[PDB]
Amino acid sequence: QVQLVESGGGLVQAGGSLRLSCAASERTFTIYAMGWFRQAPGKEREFVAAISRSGENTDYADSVKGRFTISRDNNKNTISLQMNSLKPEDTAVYYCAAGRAILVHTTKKEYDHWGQGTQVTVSS
Repeated sequence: QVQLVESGGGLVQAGGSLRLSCAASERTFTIYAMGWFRQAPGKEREFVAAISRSGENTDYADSVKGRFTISRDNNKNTISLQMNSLKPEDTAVYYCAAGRAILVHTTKKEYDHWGQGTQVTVSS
């Protein structure tokens, strides 16, 4: 079983950037496809971005395409979310997620493991 730890959230002004990171358990790191989701006030959780086991393939929600970039470090057992041109509607708890994938280049939308979250608040 895998554990997941998000970091890097905080309070930022609209137009700013933030970089989130997610640490995942070392011994199983590369068995899991990984992703980011977020849950804004009053809303269901929303898929944000996904990355394959290999780190070579990615997928994004239309709401963040071009502003957010997901990356993976298979040296250090992390994934990252670079968030640029932030807007108030990006305010949410951001969750890292993991799920087994048979192939190394597959991205997932459904995940069975997720972190406690990191809070992101974008003010104007």
